[PDB]
Amino acid sequence: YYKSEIDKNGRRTYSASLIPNRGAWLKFETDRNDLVWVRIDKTRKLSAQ
DNA sequence: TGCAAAAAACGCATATTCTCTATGCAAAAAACGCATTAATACGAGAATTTTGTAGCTACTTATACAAAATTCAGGAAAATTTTTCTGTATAATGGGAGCTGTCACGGATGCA
Repeated sequence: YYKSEIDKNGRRTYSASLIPNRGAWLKFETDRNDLVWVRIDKTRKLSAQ
């Protein structure tokens, strides 16, 4: 699932997330700009392929 | 249902008399004295005699040297267990495991 998600000013954000009954988390997001990256068991890479 | 009143009983005249209060008799206890005998205790004699005191004597022990006949503490082997070290030869070629929902604060850096 997926964070609605909000900010320091108001203008808001979007971000996504995935986790089964057991395993990693597929997590997604929005740098203001209909962008993405993919973060999983890393929390170290604004990486989006 | 008021008594006046009669006869027999129930009350003022003595015999009887009979429990009754009253002294001399008498018989055996008792206790006192004549007293007698025996026994409870004083007198003398010399006999046992135990206790109290001295010296001798036998037992008991105070003490001075020490290796008795026995105990023990190390010392140095084994005895067996155990410990540390060294060694055994086909190929084998990048590691899993949660962190992802806390709120707020204080610097400390990075990033244009």
